[PDB]
Amino acid sequence: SQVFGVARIFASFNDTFVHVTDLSGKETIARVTGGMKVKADRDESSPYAAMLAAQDVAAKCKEVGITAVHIKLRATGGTKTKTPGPGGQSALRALARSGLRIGRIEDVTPVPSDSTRRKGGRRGRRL
RNA sequence: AUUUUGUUGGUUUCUAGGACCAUCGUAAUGAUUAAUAGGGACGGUCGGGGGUAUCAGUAUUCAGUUGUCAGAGGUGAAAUU
Ligand SMILES: [Mg+2]
Ligand SMILES: [Mg+2]
Ligand SMILES: [Mg+2]
Ligand SMILES: [Mg+2]
Repeated sequence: SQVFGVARIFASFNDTFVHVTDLSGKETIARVTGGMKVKADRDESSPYAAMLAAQDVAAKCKEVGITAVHIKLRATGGTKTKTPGPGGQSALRALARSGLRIGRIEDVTPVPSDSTRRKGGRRGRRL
């Protein structure tokens, strides 16, 4: 039917990555971050910047031949937060409303089997 | 060693007295409970109890291959980077 890439979306709390590869992931087709759409550091991870990022990502994809994508959402993971950033849901919604068709959706947040020590110290970050 | 042989050492037997040893006979012959104390044995277990090895798991960081291209990071907001 359609020709699938894989939209590997990394939505942290400081930025939002929209990166579409082939199925293998060794070939990158389009990579637009929320920081290429705004000039303020404070909203690099905003839903607005992620939606704009997906439209440019979506815009670049049609001219290469990608008509549909699979979604691999991840949060920062590791020792840091496992919840996705605010930009991951809007960039995903933008892709569906941009004419790209969506296949499988998966969370690929890296999750440790206990892991190494987390930054911040014993008492946490005191504010 | 108490006696008394007129005496004093006598003298060693005698006589008596403990103290043991054997035989025999008497006897209902002789060992308190097993603590809702404890200790110990034993039987199926049960535990993230301990020690020594051994095998996972993803993650983190660093590096090699790739791939694209302008930002990335981080914060309440930034800057150092
Ligand atoms: Mg406080
Ligand atoms: Mg008893
Ligand atoms: Mg049983
Ligand atoms: Mg050992």
